[PDB]
Amino acid sequence: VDPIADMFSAIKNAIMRRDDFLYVPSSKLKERILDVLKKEGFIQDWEALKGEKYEEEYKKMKELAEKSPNPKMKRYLKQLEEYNKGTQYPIKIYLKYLDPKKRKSAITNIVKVSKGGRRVYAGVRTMPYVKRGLGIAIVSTDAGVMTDHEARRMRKGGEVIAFVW
Repeated sequence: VDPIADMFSAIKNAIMRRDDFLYVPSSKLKERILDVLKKEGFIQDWEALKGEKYEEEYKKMKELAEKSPNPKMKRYLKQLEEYNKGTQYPIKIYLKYLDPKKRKSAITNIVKVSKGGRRVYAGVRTMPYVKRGLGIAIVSTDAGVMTDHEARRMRKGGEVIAFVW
């Protein structure tokens, strides 16, 4: 059960469906990761669906779920509930494509590196490049979650969460 890994999967599938967005369960790590992805231009944006914002959303998809009921729309309702159980809230992720028809995703791939048992930490001197430095590693440092480029600039090491390109 690796939540960060399961988010990468969802993201990828939604992309392959040519979807505009998708929801994922809240997490503070996930949020710092999405913030890297947004900052680097790999996603368009992401929203925390809390307070008044969560209400708004549920109504909308509810409305839409209700007219011309095509499959794969009630799911969002479904999803929108289990993600707000407890102290936790749903994240709405807005996907970025380059072309109007959404055939060219900003994300070519996104893959978990560090995992259970098979941890991957990089030191100051051994901070990896991704795709010749055209992609990114997302790394958890003692100064926050950031790119390999930034970790290097900050002369820091950390756990390598993911490669993205």
